[PDB]
Amino acid sequence: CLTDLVNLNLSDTTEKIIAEYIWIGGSGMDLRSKARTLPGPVTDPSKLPKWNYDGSSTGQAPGEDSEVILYPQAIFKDPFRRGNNILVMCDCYTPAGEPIPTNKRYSAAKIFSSPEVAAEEPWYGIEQEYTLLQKDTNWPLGWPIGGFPGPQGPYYCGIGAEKSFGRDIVDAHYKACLYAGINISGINGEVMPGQWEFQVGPSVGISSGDQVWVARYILERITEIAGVVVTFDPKPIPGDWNGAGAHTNYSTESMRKEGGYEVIKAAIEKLKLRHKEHIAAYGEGNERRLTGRHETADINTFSWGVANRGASVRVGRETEQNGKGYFEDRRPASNMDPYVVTSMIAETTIVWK
Amino acid sequence: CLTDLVNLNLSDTTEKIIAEYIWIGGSGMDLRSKARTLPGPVTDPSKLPKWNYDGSSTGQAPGEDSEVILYPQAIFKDPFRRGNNILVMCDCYTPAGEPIPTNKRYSAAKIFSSPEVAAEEPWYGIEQEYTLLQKDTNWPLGWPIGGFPGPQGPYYCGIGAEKSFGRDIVDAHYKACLYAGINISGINGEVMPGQWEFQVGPSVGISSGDQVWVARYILERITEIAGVVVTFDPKPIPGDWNGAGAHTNYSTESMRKEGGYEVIKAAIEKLKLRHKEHIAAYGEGNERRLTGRHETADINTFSWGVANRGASVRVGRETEQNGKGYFEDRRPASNMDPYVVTSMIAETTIVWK
Amino acid sequence: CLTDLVNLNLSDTTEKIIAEYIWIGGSGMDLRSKARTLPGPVTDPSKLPKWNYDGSSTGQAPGEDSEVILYPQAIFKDPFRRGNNILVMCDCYTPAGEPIPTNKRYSAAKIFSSPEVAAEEPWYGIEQEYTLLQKDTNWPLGWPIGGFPGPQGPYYCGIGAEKSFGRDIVDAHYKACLYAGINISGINGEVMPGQWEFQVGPSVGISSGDQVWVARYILERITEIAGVVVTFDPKPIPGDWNGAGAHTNYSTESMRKEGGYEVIKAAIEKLKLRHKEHIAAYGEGNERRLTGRHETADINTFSWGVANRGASVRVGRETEQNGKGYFEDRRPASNMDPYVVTSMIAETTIVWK
Amino acid sequence: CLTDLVNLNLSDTTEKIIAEYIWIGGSGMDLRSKARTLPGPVTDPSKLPKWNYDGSSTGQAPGEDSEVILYPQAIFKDPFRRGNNILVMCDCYTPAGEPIPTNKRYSAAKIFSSPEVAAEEPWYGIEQEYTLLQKDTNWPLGWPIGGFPGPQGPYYCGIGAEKSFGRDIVDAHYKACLYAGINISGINGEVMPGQWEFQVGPSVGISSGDQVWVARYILERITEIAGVVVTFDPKPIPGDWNGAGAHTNYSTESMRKEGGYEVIKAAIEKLKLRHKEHIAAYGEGNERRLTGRHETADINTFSWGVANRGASVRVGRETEQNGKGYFEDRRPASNMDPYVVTSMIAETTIVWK
Amino acid sequence: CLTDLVNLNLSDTTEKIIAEYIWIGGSGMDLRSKARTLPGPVTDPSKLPKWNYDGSSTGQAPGEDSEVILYPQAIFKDPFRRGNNILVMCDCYTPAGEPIPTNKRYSAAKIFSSPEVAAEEPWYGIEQEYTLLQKDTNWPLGWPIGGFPGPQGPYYCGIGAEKSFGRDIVDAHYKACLYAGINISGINGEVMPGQWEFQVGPSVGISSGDQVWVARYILERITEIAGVVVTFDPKPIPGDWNGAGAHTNYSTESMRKEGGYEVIKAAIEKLKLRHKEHIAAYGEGNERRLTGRHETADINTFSWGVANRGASVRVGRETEQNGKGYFEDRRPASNMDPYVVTSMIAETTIVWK
Ligand SMILES: Nc1ncnc2c1ncn2C1O[C@H](COP(=O)(O)OP(=O)(O)NP(=O)(O)O)[C@@H](O)[C@H]1O
Ligand SMILES: Nc1ncnc2c1ncn2C1O[C@H](COP(=O)(O)OP(=O)(O)NP(=O)(O)O)[C@@H](O)[C@H]1O
Ligand SMILES: Nc1ncnc2c1ncn2C1O[C@H](COP(=O)(O)OP(=O)(O)NP(=O)(O)O)[C@@H](O)[C@H]1O
Ligand SMILES: Nc1ncnc2c1ncn2C1O[C@H](COP(=O)(O)OP(=O)(O)NP(=O)(O)O)[C@@H](O)[C@H]1O
Ligand SMILES: Nc1ncnc2c1ncn2C1O[C@H](COP(=O)(O)OP(=O)(O)NP(=O)(O)O)[C@@H](O)[C@H]1O
Ligand SMILES: C[S@](=N)(=O)CC[C@H](N)C(=O)O
Ligand SMILES: C[S@](=N)(=O)CC[C@H](N)C(=O)O
Ligand SMILES: C[S@](=N)(=O)CC[C@H](N)C(=O)O
Ligand SMILES: C[S@](=N)(=O)CC[C@H](N)C(=O)O
Ligand SMILES: C[S@](=N)(=O)CC[C@H](N)C(=O)O
Ligand SMILES: [Mn+2]
Ligand SMILES: [Mn+2]
Ligand SMILES: [Mn+2]
Ligand SMILES: [Mn+2]
Ligand SMILES: [Mn+2]
Ligand SMILES: [Mn+2]
Ligand SMILES: [Mn+2]
Ligand SMILES: [Mn+2]
Ligand SMILES: [Mn+2]
Ligand SMILES: [Mn+2]
Ligand SMILES: [Mn+2]
Ligand SMILES: [Mn+2]
Ligand SMILES: [Mn+2]
Ligand SMILES: [Mn+2]
Ligand SMILES: [Mn+2]
Repeated sequence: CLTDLVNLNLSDTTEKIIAEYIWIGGSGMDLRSKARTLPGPVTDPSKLPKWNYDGSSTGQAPGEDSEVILYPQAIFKDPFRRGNNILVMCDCYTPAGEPIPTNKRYSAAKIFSSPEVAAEEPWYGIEQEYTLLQKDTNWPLGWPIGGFPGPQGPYYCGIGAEKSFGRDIVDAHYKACLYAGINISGINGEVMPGQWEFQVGPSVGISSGDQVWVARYILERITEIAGVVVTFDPKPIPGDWNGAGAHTNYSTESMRKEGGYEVIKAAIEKLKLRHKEHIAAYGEGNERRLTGRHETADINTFSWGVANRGASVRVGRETEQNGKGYFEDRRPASNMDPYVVTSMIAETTIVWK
Repeated sequence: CLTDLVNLNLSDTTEKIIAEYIWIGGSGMDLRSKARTLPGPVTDPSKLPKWNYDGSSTGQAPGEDSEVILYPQAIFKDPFRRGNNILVMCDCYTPAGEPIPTNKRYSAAKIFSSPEVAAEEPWYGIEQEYTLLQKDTNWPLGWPIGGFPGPQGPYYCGIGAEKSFGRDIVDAHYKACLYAGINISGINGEVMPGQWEFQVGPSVGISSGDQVWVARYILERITEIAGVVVTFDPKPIPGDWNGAGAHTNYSTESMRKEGGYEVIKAAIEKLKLRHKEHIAAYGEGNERRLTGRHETADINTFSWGVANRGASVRVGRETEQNGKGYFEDRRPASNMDPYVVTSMIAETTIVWK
Repeated sequence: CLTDLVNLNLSDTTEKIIAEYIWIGGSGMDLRSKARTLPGPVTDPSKLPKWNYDGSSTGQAPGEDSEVILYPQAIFKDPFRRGNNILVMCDCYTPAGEPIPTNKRYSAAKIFSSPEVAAEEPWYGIEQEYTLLQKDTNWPLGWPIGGFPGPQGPYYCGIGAEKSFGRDIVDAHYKACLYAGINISGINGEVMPGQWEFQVGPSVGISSGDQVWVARYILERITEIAGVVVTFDPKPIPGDWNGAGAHTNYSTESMRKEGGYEVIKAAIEKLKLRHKEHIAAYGEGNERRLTGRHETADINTFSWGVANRGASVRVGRETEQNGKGYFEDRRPASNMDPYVVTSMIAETTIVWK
Repeated sequence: CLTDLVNLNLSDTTEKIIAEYIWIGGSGMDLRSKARTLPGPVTDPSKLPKWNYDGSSTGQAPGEDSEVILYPQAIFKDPFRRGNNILVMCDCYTPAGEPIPTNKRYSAAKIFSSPEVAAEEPWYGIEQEYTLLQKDTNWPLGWPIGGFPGPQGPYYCGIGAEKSFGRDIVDAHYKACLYAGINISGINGEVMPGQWEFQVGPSVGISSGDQVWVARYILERITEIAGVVVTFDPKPIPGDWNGAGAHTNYSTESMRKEGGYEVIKAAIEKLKLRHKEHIAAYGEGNERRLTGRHETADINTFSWGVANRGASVRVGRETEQNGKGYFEDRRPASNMDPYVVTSMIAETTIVWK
Repeated sequence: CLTDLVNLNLSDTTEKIIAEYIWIGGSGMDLRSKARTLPGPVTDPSKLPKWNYDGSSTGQAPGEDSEVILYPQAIFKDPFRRGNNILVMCDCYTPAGEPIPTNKRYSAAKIFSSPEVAAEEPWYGIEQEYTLLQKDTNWPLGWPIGGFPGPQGPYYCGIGAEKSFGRDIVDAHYKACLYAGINISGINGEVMPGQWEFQVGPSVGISSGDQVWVARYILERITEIAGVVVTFDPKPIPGDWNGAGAHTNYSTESMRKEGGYEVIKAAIEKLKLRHKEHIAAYGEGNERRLTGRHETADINTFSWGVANRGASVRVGRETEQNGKGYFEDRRPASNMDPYVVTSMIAETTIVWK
């Protein structure tokens, strides 16, 4: 019957391809997509046609001048439609060729193009945390309605029906992402029951932001299948339960070479000065998360330590002892725009003095 | 839809591998795991990177010094993720290289390294019993809520919908373990309805403890899928129902060779003297199990017989008549740490006088 | 998820094998099994190890002398575990090598070994009837609770959702048995709604008993999957509903050769004389079945006819007209031990005068 | 239909009466009752017939000598049967006239008979706490199954559907008790959601124990109607939730007269010396309750303060400022026998030196 | 059965009375009560005993100094317990006789005692709006879960099953209050489906605050019976749905006499100057309600008109045309403390210049 049709192999019948054009919508936090048929397979982003959508239905243009243009930027294999079908990550422009206010990729692209950044060859691994919720009631997966599970403790990395809610979704997403070609580096159960993580493994410049959005798209499409809701809300349940962040790990050419640990301290130092204006772009709602409790640092203070999860920045035991590595900015909230955060770290770290 | 993604074959798309790093957490009875992407297949434990986790969320380190280090010790095939993906059993260390208080494998490794033990080449077959429970109500599987099934009798090794609860889970685990490469030697329905057994077949020294933990990991992960809870609690329901033990069967080089039956009696003799201090490590809650009824021996007396299930140690009809074999220490409870019990039998049996 | 693991092909991964050792327990009507791993495939019964079980949990030995020994007698392919895995039918012995009181195969083995029996080469086809029940309520499958279906008539060999309850189970069992290598000759819907039949086709001497037990094992294991209960109770519902019997068909070398119909009458004649002592072994509860109504003969009278289903023995139209064939002893109840009935017919028929 | 019969007025039809004889059973914590028809109304306990019950079904006598005798001690009006029908509180004796081991009223009666006690005229007000549970799952009323409500805080004396579970029962019991003639002094919602209190107001000597038992009888009979379970277990849920005590408030003639506050301290002083042996009779399971947290004092220390709920004994602000009053022994657990606790306080306080 | 006991008439049996002492707790927004038995009826507040509660469980005192004292201030008939039983509204004091920080009645009592205020004889009518919610899901009554009803419009003062949710509760509360003796002036369905109103009719000085609290207590106790939740939250659902306010109508001796309309303008004028510091006490969350839309005035502007529901203060058509009357301060939110608002209007209106 129904999954027989969803999983039809089109390769046996024509050469035609399905391309799913993904973009970011008016809120800057809402993913949108639609699909077109293309005459044959494509591997190069710049050999795909540009397209348009109804900007008036995503809060990005008026009705009388409704067209917004889609620039194909990255191609990944579609894990849902399979065969030769593709997901295409997109950029948003007016018909005049201006990037619209909600296109944060443009500005970020410029920074990673800029030659003294590109030469430093920045690397990001970003750890996406998220919470799963029951549809309609909007209460965390596996929690009883109008009630709570046992207190935090057994949940982090746990196993068992009483401890681990929705591995299904998680394990599915992991494979999906790998197949798609997203550089996904790992997953893990998080502290708060119903909370989970994936990390998009060391990825260079713009492609980090690109991957992280497409990873999010795949996540939510998977939840959709499961009849479950995701939030990227930084602190979804108030009280004695963990919030969710998008820890960004970072390194430059000079940082992973000999005596990079001095360049690390130097970088952290710059970050301290601009804490104020980084917090401002590190995602909204963050005040509710960064409280100094629950493995976060207070929004108002800046700090850094070695194995310290109470800090604003953390530098692994391993990269300290090796005099070379990366550091982890724990400040960005789960609803961070990776384009914004990713480039603004490279900016406050290389260009500015 | 959803199982189509969980069961994707990655072999068709990249060389990459998923490694699921397993460890033991702060309670010493709670398994934890998380997963990372590795660039290609691996068969040798010492060719896998060491890793870390958040010790502060497993009750094994403070927040300000949170890192705990993972030493890959054994590799098995992942029966869930399949293809070339692996489970990796692990060991727990401070960044300074000290084994943390809860790492009972280190001490046990030392004893099986020690040359007069290694030479005796000890063999353990351990019989894990466990009980299956309904999620939330926490009442045994196939029992009616706030009520009991018929009295014990038809359940041991039984068959039929009224006698045999959750064979699904059991049969699955058997194959999983075998596929994984765990030396699993057999299974059986236990005396108490909803109680089951598997034996991790004759395995040498450290690898016994390693296999038994990974087998337990796989059991619980399977129950997770079924939406059922496991306990290793030695006596889960009070009254006229069997408890659960982790009988350890044991033999040395000299015990399975000609006239080993004398070395057996000699061993049992030593064991009687140290009963007090063995009971102390044979798992907590045991007082509720070892009552002398229900095929156990009273906690306070030590005994041993031939075909005697009422005894503290038992020696099979078969190994008596053959003047060579193994004996069965029935004392350890189902929530025994096999590292502790497995090495402490070799210790009280070979080294001490 | 779960059936992916139950159905794993182990052939791709090791040579190892799962052997499911089946025996008969304390009541003489309760099947029991457990499984062990064996190092490679096996086709010869006498190349399988002997094993033991806990006789104290099946009511076959005391706790202090608990071991009972298992002698591998027949091998069949496991239809559940598939691949190279096997079911092993067993025999029950004390550690001294005595057959325990409940081992009726030993005695029957002796009779079919005895040379003037073996030479007559006896043949049994036995027709197992059985009734399917809802779990917990214990009321016949497809019957409304605390109520009855339409009166008997449309059910025998019927088809359709209102007439035919649990064909699923039946059809499954048929293939299962065939695959296993049981000589199964046919199946049919019985007269009472929810009642069914299979026949273990012409099988020689001991192997008849052996097959019929293993057929029953496979039946119940299948109902277990379906969450349904079986009874072999000869009259499960009182009143105007059919009971269940285990009709034994029988023939010797001389009976199927020319003018065997005289040897048949001669046999029937002997059977009439020992009706009293045959009824005594033809299974308990039989008084409730054999009432002279519902295609049975009264327990107290012995009779025989040609196409007569009201008779104690029946001789087909076909084997009458051919002067050679078999006859059908309709007296054994569905909970008959085939070892006892099968050998005792050969005994009262050949040896005794 | 059914409540029309339960509530029939018998006064319109005969003079006859129903007496419900209540006693305490073998565990010393289980109430039992049965009813007899008496020819007319009765107000004097000593004009009621003595009766017997089956001591062998309450664990209080062997089968061959099964009779145990019931002595009517107190009469109350039956709030369930209403009209002229009565509850009768009872005392338990052998046919020889010996009080059986589980009759703690006999001993307590002697102490309140004793003239130097009777003259001091002791007064007890006892505050019974208890917890209401869902039938079968045995989880607290208003809690979600396998989960918890919001943390403690809004529940104590609260109102509202989300805060206040089973007022129905509580309010019913209150009126019931008053109607019955139990001197009930007040009720209140307790700290732990689903936990409640009533106080049996200042009552003299023996009649305190008598009223508290009949009060408990009425409580449970009311829950029975509601299909809800009661526990008097001192700490029914482990962790961060209140236990349940039976605070006993106490005063003597001299304590409520001028400068009784000196006699109070003097009494407290004596109580400190016998803390050890009082804890031994203050009900079993108490170790789990008295932890020093949750408004209790640690089992091992004795303390006392003025407005201090963390203490072993507490003396109200009001009775300090007035130089005369009562004090509150907070040590007895909810499953205290009031006969034992009530007399033993008068004993350690008046007779002993 | 159960409502037979809840509704027992105690008047037939003793003279005793149940008094339900009501107070306000630690949040200043949470009502608490408990009940005591009193020896006979009472009509005069100052003939009731003072009482205490556990301040440590309402967040009003530490554990070691836990006692807080209850001053009976007003008596009403208990509509739940009926007969001669009473609700007692209370005041909160330390044992030293200080009013605790959360006792806003003390300060308000002083202001209405003050002779130039008492002489002006102030009158309040306060209109309590509130929203009804489903237990556990916490979604408005009669709304579908994770969805909305038809847009606002048919709901205000409506009738019918699709328009009018929980009239049951409202109508019941109306009678309850009247019976109790609360001067309740009227009720009405509010604009937002599931939202309701009652007005506590012209009441003088302190007794306004007293009645409004007791009214709220009765409301929530009724919802408790219905298994429904109340919120006094000023804007319980975001978006295009009405918030809830506690409009205070107000008049002085001089304002309802000839040419009071000048004293009204004069009063309004004073209120405009102190708008800033009135908003500060008019209840928390108010920023979310007072938006200028949905019949409110913006928090930051002060305004007033005649028939104007968009204004901060409104003066009826009727009292304008009569040159004498009252005005309506629409600024206070539904979670207003009437003690605070009620006195502070009298203060900013009479005493201050
Ligand atoms: N040289 C590098 N520069 C920047 N990021 C890197 C580098 N090497 C690795 N990363 C990674 O960025 C990541 C950080 O991984 P993670 O496994 O989440 O540890 P974590 O900081 O302990 N997280 P958490 O428990 O969520 O607080 C992964 O994608 C790593 O692959
Ligand atoms: N030489 C040996 N030394 C130690 N253990 C062995 C040896 N040979 C076999 N074992 C085994 O250890 C096991 C014991 O199996 P098992 O039959 O379940 O014990 P049991 O006494 O029968 N059980 P129970 O029903 O739990 O009381 C399996 O792994 C056997 O393979
Ligand atoms: N020579 C033979 N000796 C013994 N049994 C035989 C012989 N030939 C055939 N059988 C059979 O034994 C069987 C008897 O089958 P069956 O047809 O079910 O009995 P029935 O009288 O026909 N029917 P019922 O009304 O269902 O009780 C099958 O295995 C037949 O193949
Ligand atoms: N002279 C007295 N001697 C003994 N008990 C008395 C005396 N006078 C009153 N009591 C009382 O004993 C009681 C104690 O009631 P209670 O209201 O619960 O005080 P509490 O210590 O505040 N309780 P809690 O919240 O459980 O800690 C009632 O029956 C009081 O009437
Ligand atoms: N002199 C007065 N001083 C104060 N309040 C008064 C006075 N006279 C009457 N009230 C009243 O205070 C009230 C205000 O009630 P209400 O009739 O609902 O006003 P409303 O402005 O129509 N309501 P709304 O739809 O909520 O905006 C009632 O109790 C009136 O009887
Ligand atoms: C557990 S952790 N990921 O190491 C700490 C992160 C945490 N979930 C947070 O962002 O608040
Ligand atoms: C039946 S048995 N496995 O021989 C005895 C083991 C039993 N379940 C126990 O109490 O340990
Ligand atoms: C229909 S039939 N198989 O010929 C008769 C068998 C019947 N159920 C019996 O109990 O003998
Ligand atoms: C409010 S209270 N009765 O003072 C608290 C007492 C608590 N339930 C106890 O464990 O004794
Ligand atoms: C009908 S009405 N009271 O004028 C509307 C008032 C509205 N519920 C408010 O936000 O105050
Ligand atoms: Mn991480
Ligand atoms: Mn994390
Ligand atoms: Mn991190
Ligand atoms: Mn075993
Ligand atoms: Mn076992
Ligand atoms: Mn064993
Ligand atoms: Mn047949
Ligand atoms: Mn048949
Ligand atoms: Mn037949
Ligand atoms: Mn109290
Ligand atoms: Mn209390
Ligand atoms: Mn108390
Ligand atoms: Mn109004
Ligand atoms: Mn209104
Ligand atoms: Mn109004």
